[PDB]
Amino acid sequence: AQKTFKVTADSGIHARPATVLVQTASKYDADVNLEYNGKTVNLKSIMGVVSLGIAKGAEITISASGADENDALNALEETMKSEGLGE
Repeated sequence: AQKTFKVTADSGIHARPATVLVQTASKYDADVNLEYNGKTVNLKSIMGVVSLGIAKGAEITISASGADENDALNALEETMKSEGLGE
């Protein structure tokens, strides 16, 4: 269970988008983590994503590993298409 998302947001993946994601994966008990700059941070880490400082024109690798790992990856996906944080 995992999917590569494209980062094309203007602000990037800072705290604002890190709070929208931590809320989605939060409902899922699966351990979904994002990948950026060779650093895998837990999707439930708003302060940990700030250290990455993602911006527009970048790539990220997500991977759900737990019980409903498949339900979590598609959950954050529809959230990225609702506002337009990545595809």
